[PDB]
Amino acid sequence: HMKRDSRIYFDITDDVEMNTYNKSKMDKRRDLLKRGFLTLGAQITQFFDTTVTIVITRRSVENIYLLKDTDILSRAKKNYMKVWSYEKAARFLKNLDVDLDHLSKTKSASLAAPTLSNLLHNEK
Repeated sequence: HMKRDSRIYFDITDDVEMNTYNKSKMDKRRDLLKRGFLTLGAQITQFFDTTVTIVITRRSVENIYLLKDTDILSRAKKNYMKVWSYEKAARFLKNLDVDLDHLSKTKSASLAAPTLSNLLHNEK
C-alpha cells in the first residue's frame, strides 16, 4: 500500500556508456522495479510532465545541477518531485516489504552485473 496517487516516470536517458547486454539487463531491472511499484498502487507514466510525482533514473542525481533547464531531471527538481536511482527505488520497495525476487519468474540475482568485480576479486 503506497501513497494515494503516486505517478512514477522512468527516465529513458542514460549518462553512462555500456554494452548491448548490460543495457538489456538495466532494462530488465527497470521492468522489475516497475512491477514492484505497480504492486504498491503506483501509476507508471509513459510521458514526463508536471503531474509526475516520482522520477526513477539511471543518471547522476548528484550532478543534476549541471543539466539543461529542459532536461526532465532539472524540471523534476524544480517541481519538487522525488528523484531516485534504481538502488534507492529498490531500497524503498524493500522497506515496504515488497519481495522483488517473488515478482519475477527468473532469478533476481540474474540481474546482478558481477563479472568485472569478480575478475578483480580473483586477481587479488
